[PDB]
Amino acid sequence: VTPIPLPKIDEPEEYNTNYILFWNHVGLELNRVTHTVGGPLTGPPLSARALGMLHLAIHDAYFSICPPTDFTTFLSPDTENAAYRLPSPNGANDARQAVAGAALKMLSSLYMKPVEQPNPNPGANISDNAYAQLGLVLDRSVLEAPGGVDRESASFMFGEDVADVFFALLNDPRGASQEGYHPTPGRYKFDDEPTHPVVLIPVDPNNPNGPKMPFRQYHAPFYGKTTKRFATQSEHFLADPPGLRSNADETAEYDDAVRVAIAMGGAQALNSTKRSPWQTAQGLYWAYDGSNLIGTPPRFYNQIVRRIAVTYKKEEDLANSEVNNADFARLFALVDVACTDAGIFSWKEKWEFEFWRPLSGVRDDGRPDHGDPFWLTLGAPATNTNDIPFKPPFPAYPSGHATFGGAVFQMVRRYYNGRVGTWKDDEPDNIAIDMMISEELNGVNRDLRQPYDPTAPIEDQPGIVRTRIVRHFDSAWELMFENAISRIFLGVHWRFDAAAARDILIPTTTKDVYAVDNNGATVFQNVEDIRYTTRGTREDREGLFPIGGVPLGIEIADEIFNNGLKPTPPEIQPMP
Ligand SMILES: O=[P-]([O-])[O-]
Repeated sequence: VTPIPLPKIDEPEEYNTNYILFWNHVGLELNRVTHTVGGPLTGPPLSARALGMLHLAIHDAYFSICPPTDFTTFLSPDTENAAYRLPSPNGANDARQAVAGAALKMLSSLYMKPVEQPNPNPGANISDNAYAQLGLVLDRSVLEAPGGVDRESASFMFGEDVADVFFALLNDPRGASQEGYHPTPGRYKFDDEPTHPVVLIPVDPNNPNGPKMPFRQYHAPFYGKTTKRFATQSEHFLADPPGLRSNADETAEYDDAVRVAIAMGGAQALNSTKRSPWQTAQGLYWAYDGSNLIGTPPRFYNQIVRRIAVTYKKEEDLANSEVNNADFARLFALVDVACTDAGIFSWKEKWEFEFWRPLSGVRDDGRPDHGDPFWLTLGAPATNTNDIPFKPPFPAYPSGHATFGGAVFQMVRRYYNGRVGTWKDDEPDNIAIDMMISEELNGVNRDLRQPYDPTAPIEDQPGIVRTRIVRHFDSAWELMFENAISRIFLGVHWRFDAAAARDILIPTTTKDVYAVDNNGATVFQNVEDIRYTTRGTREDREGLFPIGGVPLGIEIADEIFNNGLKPTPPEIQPMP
């Protein structure tokens, strides 16, 4: 087992002298490694879930040893229901070791090879190498942990017991299963993406150079409807997308969404592409579409939140401050739980509606004055591989990115309001950051000329290097907005997958048709002016519902925070 050479992270080394940030970092390393080797917990919703689980375990371990005043542990040690009962410390008094035990046990439980009975799903089998690569990440982390790991300490053992409770309660090992799901083709209907209709996978994952079999992937079609939610207190729902159900009559909106999709999301060289070079950069910056050495969007959102956390920390000392430890333990629990539930509800809605992606909608439109049967997108970047850009293997509405960003950045806003500045709950903040680099645009990662070599550093492999782009942002509101519209620029989402067009685009005197510049490129409202307020109807449910991923994530974050981070009541979990 030759270890994957992981490239340098653009972050100050001082961050990992904090033990809360250190274990977050280990979680992110496992995220990017698992997406390089084909391990467990791949894909956006489940990778979010792993981080939520990590940070809940860290949170309750830490706050058992260091009791907070403004909130409580997520689980109570006094609960009668065994499944929800937090272990007691019984003399254990070392928070650093409690956190190490919780983090290590949780991450080992999540990423280790399952023992006996051969727990492996046919078509979703994981190689021995993949588990070994992840094991090495964990082993290396033990030696790097600031202040060390003492496995014999009572506090460490207490942390492990905390992890065991959370793992038993919240793990969903087969949550991403696709057994029995099949597309139902037709107008507006999700189906195999035409540039990647089938993939060849090894018959035996431990013989990768051996015989192959075709596979049609559908990412987690049952997860949203069946999995246990973390901290939400209701079910969340979106308006019918234009073209479907109660909004089947929104023809002007749908037709203009097609026009905008072509102009803003097409391949670089197409005569019909009106996107600017800067908008390409905005598209790629936020991608993290499961690529080698990069992982999934929750990894990027955590990288950003680490910078926010250190920028706005209350004490200078990252190593020896209980104020900083408590601050980070609480923030990352709030953020990664919100990211988890955002994954659940975005997936639930995605598979409820089964709305097609722009590539298929544009190609299969069927009307000469609207469609283009030969259109190509900029696409989800296939970074650190020789593969062509793609369409993520799940339905369009709402965008996962949009929802995750809504939840993560609204949570950051609720947490820091009063501290960094003051704003109304739904208005722009001043949580600015600088020197923020995306691994999609870092001067190191690349579009390779040949298949990725997992035994060599990325810099030693021929390819076209991604330009290094160092960013500043004014606010979490800006982060949330740009993250959402990035997907329009890639051509992987409709405008309404992000938010109501009315809330992000500039209107004209024609209803549902939005402004373009002299070249036909879409104009956006200024960040300071953006309000996610525009609602729509549902065929199956009375009332007014948000449109697209951003307001879905916002509402999830607000509900979680308003309830002080407490578990979803057992009685409202899915049962069926
Ligand atoms: O759901 P999406 O942002 O590819």
